Amino acid sequence: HKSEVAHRFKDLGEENFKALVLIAFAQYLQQCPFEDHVKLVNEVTEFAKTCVADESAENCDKSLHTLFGDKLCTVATLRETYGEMADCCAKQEPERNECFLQHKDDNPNLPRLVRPEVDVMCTAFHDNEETFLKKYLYEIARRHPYFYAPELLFFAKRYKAAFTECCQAADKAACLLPKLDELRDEGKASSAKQRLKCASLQKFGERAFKAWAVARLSQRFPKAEFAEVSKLVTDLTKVHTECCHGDLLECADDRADLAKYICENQDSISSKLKECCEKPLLEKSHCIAEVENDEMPADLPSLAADFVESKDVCKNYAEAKDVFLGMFLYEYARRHPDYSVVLLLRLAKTYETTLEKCCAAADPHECYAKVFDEFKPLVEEPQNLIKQNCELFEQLGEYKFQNALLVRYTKKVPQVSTPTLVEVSRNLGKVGSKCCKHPEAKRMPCAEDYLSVVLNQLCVLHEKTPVSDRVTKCCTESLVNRRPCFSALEVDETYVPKEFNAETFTFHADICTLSEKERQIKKQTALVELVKHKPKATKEQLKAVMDDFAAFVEKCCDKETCFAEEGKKLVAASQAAL
Ligand SMILES: O=C1CCc2ccc(OCCCCN3CCN(c4cccc(Cl)c4Cl)CC3)cc2N1
Ligand SMILES: CCCCCCCCCCCCCC(=O)O
Ligand SMILES: CCCCCCCCCCCCCC(=O)O
Ligand SMILES: CCCCCCCCCCCCCC(=O)O
Repeated sequence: HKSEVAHRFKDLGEENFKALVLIAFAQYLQQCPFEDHVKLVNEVTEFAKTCVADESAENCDKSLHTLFGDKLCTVATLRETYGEMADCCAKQEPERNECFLQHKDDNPNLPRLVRPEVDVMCTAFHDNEETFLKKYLYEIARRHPYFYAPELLFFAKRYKAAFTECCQAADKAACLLPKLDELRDEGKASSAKQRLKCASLQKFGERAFKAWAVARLSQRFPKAEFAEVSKLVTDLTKVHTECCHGDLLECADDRADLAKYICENQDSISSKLKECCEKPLLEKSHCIAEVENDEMPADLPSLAADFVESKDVCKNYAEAKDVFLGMFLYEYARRHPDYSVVLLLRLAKTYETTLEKCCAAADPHECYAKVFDEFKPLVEEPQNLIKQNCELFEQLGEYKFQNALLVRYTKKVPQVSTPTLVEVSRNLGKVGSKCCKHPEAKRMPCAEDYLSVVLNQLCVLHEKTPVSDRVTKCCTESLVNRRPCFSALEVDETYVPKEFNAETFTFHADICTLSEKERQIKKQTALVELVKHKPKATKEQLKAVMDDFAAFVEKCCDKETCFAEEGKKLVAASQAAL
């Protein structure tokens, strides 16, 4: 604790230290060029080495916030590039870093990163691996200034492994592109869950987050006592509360302390934490958050004894309601790791609603005597949706499943723009193929995680340009009722059909020369416009048009004159049967 930067350097190692220092500066000086950040990192790294050689060297006793802030305020172009951020450099350190944190631009006006060609990437990866990888780590950090820097380093090493493996293969793009796409989607999803959880914390209070934490931790750690789960929920709530604040050092120390406690109490938490409590301090907390569920105890009794049958239900509930409800959620969650967290919260709220009415009634024991019967329809509702949607997914393929969702959701809310209907239907289709490859024991948790990012992304684009009231209603609802609200959407019978546009249903020779993905998006776009023009069209009528369209595209591939002549016949023949 004498020299804090030296302790960081020796715990993290030189390689990880430089990467984290690059990420940290890129998240505050988002508008500075890459070569300026490399200059700061090398200067900070050479300074850290003097503290490692002599803890008593000058300025080595200063705190990390003081050293970081002081270094940040030496940037010559600070005031010219960052207007009122330079005014932070006139405040004491307790208030200076707070001032710096208030100017982290969430969505800066930076151009979209372009994925270069595969050959130019592998060539650059070979010619200068260090600057190639670090430039892109810089480009991502400056675009996600609130993304937890060690997790950004965790993905960065996955990018390095992808280039190392696939730049030596016979077909580079054969395995590099699928890995890069998988990394892109996974990174954008992780960055979405983090920002979404932080927004939910402030909008629905700390109590709603603790309930979620009790459910999740009991599924992961079913063998731990309730007191151990409740203690972890309190610490996890403090970790997520301060990590949402944005301070990197305070967030990292909280996560390190929790992982340090969990690894010292493995015998009272889980038996699955063995492999990752041996990992270095940089990776411990990250892995524990992704550890698989431990096995639940063998013969666990029914919940009716403590929560329905025996007396003192209202008495034990009235003494401390959230504790009693927390025990119910703990006992229910750890017996059902196959449930989604939100489903467990629906049952807790249902049990809560019952006690608040029953404990004030004439005969309370008679009142809640069958509270478990109310849980059956709530449990069976998502279980039937998974079976129904993936018996349909098994009848079709992924692309044909997306077309079914596309027709179904366009009918329900025709007011949503076509690009949003296309994008969400394709993503919701990816949830089908991603999760129904799993067995029944882990289908609902899979769907919950993937639906929550698609449904929030749906309203992230919808909140900016609101069109449909029924979509905003489902996203103003709590995260527990969000998915059932969207499932409860009915076909809009008050929607007048869209005016026919000839240029919309016009097709040129570009579709045959476009890529497979670009051809699908173009075909799926016209399918939305077909449903918006004729919502009352039936399944067999739409299939006839889709079959004729596929035959129209295949027959026309002369090619230019076919799309115009055969296209005029397709449009007219469809207008006679719709
Ligand atoms: O040289 C390369 C190779 C890799 C690559 C892929 C896509 C690409 O262009 C797409 C446009 C920007 C997409 N980014 C991808 C990374 N992504 C993200 C967000 C949070 C965490 C994490 Cl870990 C991540 Cl990855 C943000 C959005 C360019 C490149 N450039
Ligand atoms: C140990 C106390 C943990 C927190 C108390 C659990 C209460 C569960 C009630 C469930 C209803 C609220 C769910 C929500 O708002 O998201
Ligand atoms: C993924 C939620 C936790 C993110 C904060 C990192 C804390 C890591 C140690 C706590 C592990 C909690 C396990 C869990 O996610 O249920
Ligand atoms: C007015 C009707 C004009 C023709 C409408 C074109 C509809 C195109 C839908 C394409 C979806 C199926 C694609 C395929 O079968 O591969």
